[PDB]
Amino acid sequence: SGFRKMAFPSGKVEGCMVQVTCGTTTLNGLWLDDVVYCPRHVICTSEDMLNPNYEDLLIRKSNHNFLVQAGNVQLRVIGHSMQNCVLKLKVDTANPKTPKYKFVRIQPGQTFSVLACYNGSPSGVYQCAMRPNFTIKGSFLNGSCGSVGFNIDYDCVSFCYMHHMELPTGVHAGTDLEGNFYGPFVDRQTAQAAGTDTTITVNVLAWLYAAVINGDRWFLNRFTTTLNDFNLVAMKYNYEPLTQDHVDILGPLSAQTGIAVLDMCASLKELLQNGMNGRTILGSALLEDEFTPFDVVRQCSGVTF
Amino acid sequence: SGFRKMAFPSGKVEGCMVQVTCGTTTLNGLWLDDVVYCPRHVICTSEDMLNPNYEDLLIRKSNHNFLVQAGNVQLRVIGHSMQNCVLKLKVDTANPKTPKYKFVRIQPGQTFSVLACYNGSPSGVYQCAMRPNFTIKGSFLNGSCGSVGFNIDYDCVSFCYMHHMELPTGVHAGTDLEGNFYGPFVDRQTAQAAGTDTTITVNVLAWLYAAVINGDRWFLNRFTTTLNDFNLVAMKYNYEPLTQDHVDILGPLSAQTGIAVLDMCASLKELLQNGMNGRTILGSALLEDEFTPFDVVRQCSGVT
Ligand SMILES: O=C(Nc1ccc(N(Cc2ccsc2)C(=O)Cn2nnc3ccccc32)cc1)C1CC1
Ligand SMILES: O=C(Nc1ccc(N(Cc2ccsc2)C(=O)Cn2nnc3ccccc32)cc1)C1CC1
Repeated sequence: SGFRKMAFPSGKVEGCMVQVTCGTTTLNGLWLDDVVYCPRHVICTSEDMLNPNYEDLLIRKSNHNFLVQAGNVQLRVIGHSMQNCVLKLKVDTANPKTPKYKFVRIQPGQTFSVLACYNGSPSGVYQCAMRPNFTIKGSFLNGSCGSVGFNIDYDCVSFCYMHHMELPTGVHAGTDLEGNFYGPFVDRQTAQAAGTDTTITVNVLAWLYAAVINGDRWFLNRFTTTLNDFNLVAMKYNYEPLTQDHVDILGPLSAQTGIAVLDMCASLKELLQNGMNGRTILGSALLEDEFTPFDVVRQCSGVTF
Repeated sequence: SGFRKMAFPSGKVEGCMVQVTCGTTTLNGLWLDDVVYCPRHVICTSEDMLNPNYEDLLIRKSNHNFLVQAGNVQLRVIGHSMQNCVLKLKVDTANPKTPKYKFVRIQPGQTFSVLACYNGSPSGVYQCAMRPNFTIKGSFLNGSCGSVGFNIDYDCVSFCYMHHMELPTGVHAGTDLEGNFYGPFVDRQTAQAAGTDTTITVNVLAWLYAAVINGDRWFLNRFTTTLNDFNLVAMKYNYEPLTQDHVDILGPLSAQTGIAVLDMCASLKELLQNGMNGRTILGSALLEDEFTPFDVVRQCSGVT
């Protein structure tokens, strides 16, 4: 038993991280087969970032301006191109450690593991949810750009995130592995507002079920509610509306615990209206929303990879 | 910026995880050079676990009773011995993915990453602290035994923990890699009291520094205190005493923020005496004690 924010084992992704230097800037790249993917702002100087013309900046670059190093072995770049906001450097050698992999664009509220990297070397791994406003609350210092987020399915690494930038508010934004930003953000150093961030309601309910499975039951009650009625109070507290799709997703945790989904909503309704009254749930004094229902099932069932 | 609970990359350790079976039981083993390390209760039946005689049980076993699988490469066992609560299976093949490594016995309050494994396959990785009463609050299901905890410095894996059991309270206990339990626990299915647990004061202070580095300043006050005054309050609130060694280890964080250690103690004393008033620090409504000063320095500096 026990419940912890758990990241996927990072070994498959560690062997794909390289260092990409383009004169002034060094960040991280992903080496899959004979292509290195990295944020295209590697080609910007400091002052370029205010209003970069990326097509013009790319045209002034030659392959020899791209120093790619895997370990203390330099990779010979034989071409460069640009897919949306991701640079793609063609290299002379395919990565022998290339795992089976997919590129995937995740949805708000889904989670993934971040392998935080500096100078191409992995530094640590942690779990992250894509917020409803398409930001993530990670831990990223200068030079962390190009770090990637991923999920693992047995043997297949599904890459879903590449880190590009920290907003002035200190939250983080990036792209899928096709270079498309999550959310409305752009890769230029301008002030950019993230929309209103809401709480991932379906993830809070999944975590409450995690709590019951692990022995925390005090918040359970004997009250009913409809989906519509729960949503009327959820919006007051800046919770995402709960849909029938979410109820269906939570089905298996309902069955394992014998607590109907709408009964668990009635328990959350009372937690939002009356607070915790100084009590904790799974060692936390706040309602946690960065566990998906699949996250809980996996951690309380022990799936391996 | 930002501040997260962060595990070490697990790749070097993934390459050492193997599956160990002995008749009934299957659990995880750690394969370094030509030795596989695993909990000795792999040789128990469930009837055995109430009061196992490990000496006698081991005598009934031969090398060929031990099934060791690395992927599905089958390792041949050519020797076995018991060291404290750990079995050492000598195998005919050195692990070619053996990293540079050390065996280390950590101190209460220190942190480490856990690679939770089942049937020898990695499932997930997360960061844990060794509580002052020598339990850990992990996530372990049946079959996770033999999962290991470790820190990584540059290229060297320091193994500090192997998981053996869940106590009736739902907390977890285990050994160093020489088979010595942390705390008073023994590997039998009996009710066993862990001590009174306490909050790791030096870790809370390091985490308050992390908050100031990340912009949280509301808890900084105009008071100060002394080491002795603070420690009087620490004891009333079941916090570990604060020593000069702890002050020294906080020195680098004090230098970066310009907040002297005893001024941060005065902030914490105020938080303990008046509570947090429903406010948050770094996304938490509780005082967080599972970051060491080194954890904070490393995450706020980018060590790889
Ligand atoms: O490129 C260069 N500098 C250079 C400067 C700023 C940036 N920016 C703004 C920006 C605007 C659109 S995208 C990126 C970042 O947010 C980089 N970032 N990301 N995570 C960070 C966490 C902490 C600190 C910085 C972090 C990107 C690049 C040349 C070396 C001079
Ligand atoms: O009985 C067998 N194995 C076997 C069973 C139980 C156990 N025990 C008690 C015990 C007391 C001193 S040592 C071991 C554990 O706590 C194992 N544990 N650890 N983490 C767990 C998290 C959730 C559930 C169980 C967990 C240890 C070994 C043979 C295979 C049939």
